[PDB]
Amino acid sequence: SPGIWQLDCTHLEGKVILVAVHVASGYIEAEVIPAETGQETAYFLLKLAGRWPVKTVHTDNGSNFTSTTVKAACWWAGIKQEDGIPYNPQSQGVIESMNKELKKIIGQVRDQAEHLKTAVQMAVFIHNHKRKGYSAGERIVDIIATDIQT
Amino acid sequence: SPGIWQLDCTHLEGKVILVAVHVASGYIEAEVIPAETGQETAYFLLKLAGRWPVKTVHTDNGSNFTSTTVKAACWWAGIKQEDGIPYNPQSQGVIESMNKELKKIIGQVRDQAEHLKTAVQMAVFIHNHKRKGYSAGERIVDIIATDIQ
Ligand SMILES: NCCCCC(=O)N[C@H]1Cc2ccccc2[C@H]1Cc1ccc2c(c1C(=O)O)OC[C@H](CCC(=O)O)O2
Ligand SMILES: NCCCCC(=O)N[C@H]1Cc2ccccc2[C@H]1Cc1ccc2c(c1C(=O)O)OC[C@H](CCC(=O)O)O2
Repeated sequence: SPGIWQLDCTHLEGKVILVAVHVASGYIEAEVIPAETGQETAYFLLKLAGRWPVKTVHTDNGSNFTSTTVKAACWWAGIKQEDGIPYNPQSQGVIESMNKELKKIIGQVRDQAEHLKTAVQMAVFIHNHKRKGYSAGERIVDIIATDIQT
Repeated sequence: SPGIWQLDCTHLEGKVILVAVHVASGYIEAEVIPAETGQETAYFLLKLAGRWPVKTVHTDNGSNFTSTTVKAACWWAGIKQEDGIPYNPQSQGVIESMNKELKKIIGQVRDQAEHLKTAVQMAVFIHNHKRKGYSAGERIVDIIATDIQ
């Protein structure tokens, strides 16, 4: 569970926002890309795994699950690539709510940035720092630190 | 000390590699950019601060220290922007050694990637996972977790 991440792809302003969610904490990293390709997803996962101890990734769709480039990145970075089938049905809704929340924050900051990518990173910041009382950023660190002492 | 980061800019293949080092752990994040501008540096810091609790950044040079865009990003993200003057002189050498190490790793992986940016991220991965025995990734998490409690 400390190593489990979920991929999530959402759309805004004719562009694609690719999100990785650390399932146990709600912590996220995100990027804007022109379109969701295997190459973009692979590069995104490589970055993520160099930054956090990513053991398992629930991929966001079948094309990324199948993609030989995504598979090569997962092999390179030591990531187990799994499907993202919500056998647990509350998973869909949690992701849906996060996309709506992220888009709301993006709208609240949108005017402060000339480019969408900046607004997205501002939203990542606000999301990870928001105290719910611990923040997502605090929860991911504690979960992984606990796991290292083990 | 858990919140202190250092910016570092190095060059390879006619491009610029921008690095942020978490001083207490040796943990890094890095990106390739065409050139080091205030705008690039500002965006890089915004990303970094959304991901880790960045309290203080020792900027890598006077142009980024002065840059109004870098200052605006630091204000936005709640970062104290300081100079990066190595009043402690072993700081220069530690950064110098890391740049040489990173470039060595980049060379060892260079053939596995079509683009420099990929090789740089592979080097970030290898650097942060390397056991020296804890890894830099393990050290940053422990330092920050200790601080939260
Ligand atoms: N006429 C002067 C207006 C000054 C406006 C001004 O300083 N805003 C601050 C507010 C603010 C708040 C947080 C972070 C950055 C910023 C700055 C905005 C900014 C900076 C770098 C960027 C940006 C943009 C953007 O505006 O989105 O876009 C992506 C780009 C990608 C990397 C590259 O390509 O370099 O880096
Ligand atoms: N002819 C078939 C050859 C297939 C080669 C092949 O699968 N290599 C793996 C090995 C490997 C190992 C780790 C991570 C990725 C990869 C892949 C390489 C790769 C993927 C995405 C990229 C890449 C490159 C690159 O090669 O550097 O470059 C940056 C780009 C940036 C985001 C964008 O622009 O989309 O994303």
